[PDB]
Amino acid sequence: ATIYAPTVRVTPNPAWPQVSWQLLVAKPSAARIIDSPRINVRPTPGELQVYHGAGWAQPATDMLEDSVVRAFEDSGKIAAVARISDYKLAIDVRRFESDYAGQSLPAATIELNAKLLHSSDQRVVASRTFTVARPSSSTDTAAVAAAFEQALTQVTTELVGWTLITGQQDSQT
Repeated sequence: ATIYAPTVRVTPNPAWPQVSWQLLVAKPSAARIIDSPRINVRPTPGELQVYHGAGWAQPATDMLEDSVVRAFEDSGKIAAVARISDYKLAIDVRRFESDYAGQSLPAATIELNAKLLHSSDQRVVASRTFTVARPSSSTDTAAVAAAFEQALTQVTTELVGWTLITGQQDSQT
């Protein structure tokens, strides 16, 4: 089995507020099929398979849990991020798959929902669905994994920025 391990470095955005509240990143939740080290593929729309002889170094929720927390760490925008505090970031992962979408070449696809909660009231600050699809350049699993690095990097960038901004607009009230 070839083992893929994407490298996700998230570039800090100059327009993200520098904050001083504290962030707990929860374990992402997901169906067992996503939360495996196996790599999902949807060769036709109603159907899931796994690439044979390919897998992920970590389960997909953990790659996602590490990207998110590492990107908060590396941002310079927030001094306090932790795993298992003022806010809690909870992610539910809906799709983590190589999606052919009736095309010749598939798209690495991540769809997920984040809630930001205010730890005190167990108060939903906001919620948002993020979908990212990045076309792969061939059908070999190596091309697919490369696309997944791109999708991971892009969704994590959208998460971090939305967490900081949403958190900060809530904190100011």
